[PDB]
Order: sequence, then C-alpha cells, then structure tokens
Amino acid sequence: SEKLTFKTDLEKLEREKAAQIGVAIVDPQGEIVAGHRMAQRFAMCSTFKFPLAALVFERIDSGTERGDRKLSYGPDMIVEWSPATERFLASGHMTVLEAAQAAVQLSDNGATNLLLREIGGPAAMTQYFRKIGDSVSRLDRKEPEMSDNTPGDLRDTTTPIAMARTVAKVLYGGALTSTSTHTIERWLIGNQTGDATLRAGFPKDWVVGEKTGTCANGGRNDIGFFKAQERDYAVAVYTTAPKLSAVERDELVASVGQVITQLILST
Ligand SMILES: *[B]([O])([O])C1=[C]C2=C([C]=[C]C([C][N])=[C]2)S1
Repeated sequence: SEKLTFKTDLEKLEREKAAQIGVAIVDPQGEIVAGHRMAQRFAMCSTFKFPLAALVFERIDSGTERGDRKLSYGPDMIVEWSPATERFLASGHMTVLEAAQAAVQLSDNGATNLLLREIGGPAAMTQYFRKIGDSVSRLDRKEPEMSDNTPGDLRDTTTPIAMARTVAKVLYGGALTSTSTHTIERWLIGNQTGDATLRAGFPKDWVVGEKTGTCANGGRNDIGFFKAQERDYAVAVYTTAPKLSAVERDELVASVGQVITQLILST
C-alpha cells in the first residue's frame, strides 16, 4: 500500500510537471526496495562522475595510479563548467585527486575530461561498469557533449535500477578498499552541487551523499546513498522535464526525495 502511494505520488508529479521520473532504491546487496520506471534509459549526465572517481580510486588502490600524479594540460581542456580546471590552468596541471574531487564535488567538466584522458576515454569508463557487474550503463562521449540528452539517443545512458545497483556495489559491495570506500562516501556527503535536490527532500538526520547531473533537454538527476534509521540504501533518480525552469527541476527532484522518504518511513 505504501508502494501504491509511492507510485501514485510520483505519477502525480509526472503529470503535473510534464516530467518523466525514473527511480530505484536498493539495499546494500542490490535488492529492490522501490522503483518507478526503473528500467527506462535516461542520460547519465554528470552522475557518471561518481563511478569515474570510483574507477580512479580502484586504480590507486591497485597501485596502477597515484593520487598525487600531476596531469598536464592547456587551455584546450577548458570546456563549459570547468571552475577548478580554470583555476589550476596557469599552474599547468591538476593532480589525479584534485581532478577527481573537482569532478565529484563541483561537477567540473574539464577535470572529468582530464581523468577520461588518463584512463583511455569513454570505452574505459564503460569497461569499468561492466567489470563491476553493470551491463547497462555506457559512456560514449566526453563532457559536455555526453550531456546532450537528445531524445531517443542511447549513448551515455543508464537506467535507475542499473545505476542504483552500481552505487550499492561501489559503497557496500566491496568494489573499493575500506579506506577508498570511506573517502568516496565522504566526498559524496561534501558534494557542493546537491543542496537543492534529493537532500532538500530528505530528513535532516539521514546521512546522505550524492552526485547530481544536469543535461540539455531538461534532464536533472541525482544518485547516491542514504543512511536512515540504521539501514543503508542506494538510490538513483533520473528526471526529464523540458518545460520546467532550472529551479523547478531542482524542486521536482527534492519532491521525489520527499516521496522516497514517505516510502522509507512506512517500512
Ligand atoms: B553534467 O554532465 O551533468 C553536466 C554537463 C554540463 C554542465 C554544466 C554546464 C555545461 C555546459 N556545456 C554542461 S553539468
């Protein structure tokens, strides 16, 4: 019955906001807690930056990368929304960890593209999804074109259920060392771009960390984890709402946060 409320309340938002909403919540093992259009494909947008940081941390864990390695670049690497990358441009480099932190916490596009260059590009990000058991998520392009979200285009897509299970595998499923898992959790909680999204719809004692995405054509997404009353959850929310303003798209994702919260409190 709380499941029907969840479904009805999301359908109400979809209808009233002219939006498509895809949600999946899974427990630490990836078992479904709730879902809504959970297997519809949505553009990842900047949400992939969290799995990208996980890939980088695993390479550091494995001794094939080091967090202090300096990555050289020029003005050619500055694309739209590259605030850290632009600050570090005169110095000529960012370290692997500086780039990862800017990618995760500021959504910096140039820092993300720097890491894609070092790992061998989109194909390598896709191979990491496959390695961790995700047969759906795919990165095809670098930023910002991967955020085009052209209707019908399956490049650069995931599904809510695949990405929620990828989050659960990274945080609870032993993809990373204990150290690296704790760090990436800490980075997600300290994300600077999510204050108006899912977090704005959750209780203030839940421990939440997330990565936002914004795409052209009205996409607004948020994926991450929350700890609610001694239970851990992974969540992925993908929305498309081309007729909403940017503020209204944040509000929609906060409202999906509140519908999630009502389901969780019911169980
Ligand atoms: B992320 O993939 O969600 C983003 C892509 C862009 C962001 C900000 C600005 C631009 C402009 N090209 C793209 S966030």
